Amino acid sequence: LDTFQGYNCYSSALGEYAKQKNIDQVENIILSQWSFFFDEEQFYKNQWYTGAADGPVDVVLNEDLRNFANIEVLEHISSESQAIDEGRKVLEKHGLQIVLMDFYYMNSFNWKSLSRFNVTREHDPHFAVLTQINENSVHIIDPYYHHEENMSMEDFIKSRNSMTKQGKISFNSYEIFSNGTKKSNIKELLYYRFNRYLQEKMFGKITQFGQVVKKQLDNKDRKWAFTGYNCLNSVVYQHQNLINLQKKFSLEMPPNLQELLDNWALIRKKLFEYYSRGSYNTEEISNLICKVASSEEQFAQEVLKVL
Repeated sequence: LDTFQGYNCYSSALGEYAKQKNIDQVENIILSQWSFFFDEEQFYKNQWYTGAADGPVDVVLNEDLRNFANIEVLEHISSESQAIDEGRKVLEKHGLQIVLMDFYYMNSFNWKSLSRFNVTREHDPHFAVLTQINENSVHIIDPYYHHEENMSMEDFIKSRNSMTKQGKISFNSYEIFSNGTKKSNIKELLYYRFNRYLQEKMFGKITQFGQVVKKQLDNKDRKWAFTGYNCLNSVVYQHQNLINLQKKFSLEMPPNLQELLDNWALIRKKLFEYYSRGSYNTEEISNLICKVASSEEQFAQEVLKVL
């Protein structure tokens, strides 16, 4: 499907909804996001420990939508019967519902396409868009994976009432609400993001990530490298989104944005190779991460100068 990518499953679902329903500003605020996080506690619990944002909800993106556009994303929690009744009403009125689902029950990505034949289903929350409630069946779009599927009502209900690695899903649905959308300049959005990135020293979290990778030399458990691989797609997407904005709005950028994208893509390839035991190279991966940390710090400083 030709769905909006965003930079994570949440921003993908919000932007796809905004595109289909003509909600102003959402897409611009997503495409201009610039963020990095690292959580050492989540690393050792093999939770989603790095990338653009702590998930599944990007609460920083929510703050940006509220502050810049007067858009609130309201979380609805109800019992099973009420949640499906509310879905039917939302589909009748709007034709789409943003729902939090356990990816365990979804079929959005074929790892066999990357020669990975042994990937287990895990209980991880994932954002999707419900489009239809049929007879003992629902239709969902997974905009992040450009995928749609038909699911049994029993599987849909299980997926929405599941204990996951990131917490308990309880039929959570997400309403994009505005009393009145307010308009922002793309440079204002980027300046605020790059200034925040430097003030919170988000590049320092890249360094921390690299330092923790170096320490996994003697760790026989390589699951962290698969988790890291998936987590860092959000950073690749933010870099691609900034390149897209540069073209759409004729922006001045530092000249190494494509090179930074390429360095993140290389870190992902090295993590994936290490996960599948094609290498024994934690030091090399740590070094690439710590090098990109310095490059990203310099890049953010240069964006504020040239934008």
